[PDB]
Amino acid sequence: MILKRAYDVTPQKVRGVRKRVLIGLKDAPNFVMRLFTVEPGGLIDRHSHPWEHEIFVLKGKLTVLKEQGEETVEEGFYIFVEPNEIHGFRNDTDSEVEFLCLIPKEGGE
Amino acid sequence: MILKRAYDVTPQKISTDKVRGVRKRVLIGLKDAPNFVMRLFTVEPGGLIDRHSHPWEHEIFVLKGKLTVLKEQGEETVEEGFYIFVEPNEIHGFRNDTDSEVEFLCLIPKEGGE
Ligand SMILES: [Os+3]
Ligand SMILES: [Os+3]
Repeated sequence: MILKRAYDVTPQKVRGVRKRVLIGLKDAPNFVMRLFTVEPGGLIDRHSHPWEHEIFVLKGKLTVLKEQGEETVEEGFYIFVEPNEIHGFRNDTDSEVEFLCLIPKEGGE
Repeated sequence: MILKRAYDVTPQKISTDKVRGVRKRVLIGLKDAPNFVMRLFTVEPGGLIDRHSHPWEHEIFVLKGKLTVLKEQGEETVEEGFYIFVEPNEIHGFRNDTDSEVEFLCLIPKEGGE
């Protein structure tokens, strides 16, 4: 069993974005747990990949970029992104945003 | 795409010979997810998920409070902002020794169900 404070993990199309792989394929067989910290004004550009995302918003107000248009979510929201669905993320606030993001092994890390 | 408040998922009361004082939400389940499932557990004060094992892993992130983790031997407490990886077939359990509700995200591969 691994028990650890997330922030202590060294971080690894994006601006103003810290990506931590908390549980990677180093340890886990099937899927990966990442922690993303988006500074004010940070951006993950719209993209699409042939694997899903499962996300939980931990802190702040997150702009979710969609195929057309956008939606704002906040702490305590989850997000499912189907494989190949267009998605991006932006921090349109004065405050840090943080979310958990999990992908299956085919997405690598 | 699904974008929803986790608390809006109706929690199920979990009550077994090994679980007391626990509620569970399936946030992202097999209806949508091809590979793994996102659950949110709420442990009431004094609640217990006793030691057990299953042939799939857990990936956990603690959302709120102080979680007592029951290990193969002994116990360790973690808090909000900790993650936990439990290997397949590793003994593990959880207890809430505090006077407020504890919450954690818990993800399992689809072979574990929901
Ligand atoms: Os993506
Ligand atoms: Os378990």
